[PDB]
Amino acid sequence: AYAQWVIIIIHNVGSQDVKIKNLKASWGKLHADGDKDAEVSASNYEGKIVKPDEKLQINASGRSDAAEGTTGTFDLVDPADGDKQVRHFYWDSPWGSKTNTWTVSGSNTKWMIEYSGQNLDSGALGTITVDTLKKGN
Ligand code: NA
Repeated sequence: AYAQWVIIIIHNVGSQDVKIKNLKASWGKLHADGDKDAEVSASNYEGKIVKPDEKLQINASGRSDAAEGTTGTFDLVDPADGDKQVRHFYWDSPWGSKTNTWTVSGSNTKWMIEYSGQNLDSGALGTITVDTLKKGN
């Protein structure tokens, strides 16, 4: 029963560009770094490239005065391979004592993806770092 939020940090730790697509919060809203009430457009991120050694930070929060959590999805795609999907991502940080969800799905064996930081218990889902590396087949 507290304010729900997530921060997703995509860190490209490989040598090949990765691209974000289809970023959509189904509950709550995307917001600016360090201000959970300052809504931003998904077009700030849609189609953006994360270059080698760069980070891209996405922040989402619920409507904390309406007992609302935040839920959303995005894809990473490979801009050198026709925007082939790398992985699909899903977050859910429901309001209350409810368990959170952070799911990475899909397959693309040219890429390795590692994540950590998620809080799956009660409370906000929190800060999740996603490391991306194109390893080839
Ligand atoms: Na929660």
